[PDB]
Amino acid sequence: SLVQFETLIMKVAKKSGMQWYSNYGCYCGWGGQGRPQDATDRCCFVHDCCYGKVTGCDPKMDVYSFSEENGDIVCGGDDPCKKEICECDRAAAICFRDNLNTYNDKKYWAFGAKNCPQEESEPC
Repeated sequence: SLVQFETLIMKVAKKSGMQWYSNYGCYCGWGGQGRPQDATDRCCFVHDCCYGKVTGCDPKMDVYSFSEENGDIVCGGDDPCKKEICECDRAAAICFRDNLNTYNDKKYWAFGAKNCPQEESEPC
């Protein structure tokens, strides 16, 4: 679920997804259009694409299970579809952590739609 995604971001990236990634660039936040603007933005683009490929369950409300072992986030459960949702969120959380070096809210927060033309929308 999205609440779990927020949890993973805070666990892995040690940041609040709501407060740092809810309206960044063209893709960080609900939906998206145009070109991913930077590393962080592409992380979001990929996450959106990942959710878009999940069939059989709901990435927004379904709850998945995970544990922490060998210093990582391990997605589990007996439901392959829910495990897939967890993998999407896990990958995005790590991506945000790994690209904190270039995170730039001053340039990319509330970027604007004109800067994210529908004609430049990169396909998954």
